[PDB]
Amino acid sequence: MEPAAGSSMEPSADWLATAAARGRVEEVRALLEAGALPNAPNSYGRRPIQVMMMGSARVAELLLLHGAEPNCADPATLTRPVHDAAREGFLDTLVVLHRAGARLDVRDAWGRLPVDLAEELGHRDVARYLRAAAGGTRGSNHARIDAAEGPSDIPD
Repeated sequence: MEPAAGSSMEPSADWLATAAARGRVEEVRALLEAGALPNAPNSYGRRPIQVMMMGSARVAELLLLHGAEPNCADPATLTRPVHDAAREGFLDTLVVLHRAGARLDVRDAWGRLPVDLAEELGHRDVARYLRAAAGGTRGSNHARIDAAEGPSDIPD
């Protein structure tokens, strides 16, 4: 019932993802190399990089070079960390994921894709390299077999 203050030998563990999300490359570079856990249980059901500052491929590299979860996503929203790169209009982040084992052809639990999200915001440059690694199919004026992927029922 009475919590204590202190009594810990270098509590370095979730400080890796935290700094990443706070645009802190030097904070993690030191922690990450000090033993920061890349697969640490984040409190946002997210990943070690999916939460890092997407405006700095340098961070993702720190977690990726070490072994973050550039592929794993969320079993609840399937928010793949590949969207964080394109969604933020960052391409250097996507290459890194692909440079170190990272699936970039998945679909958020809803029914979207990492390449489509970029076509909405304004990262066509990031969505381009994505449509290539996010599925072999690449037809501009074509259309796979009628298979709406998402919620049942299709209300016009």
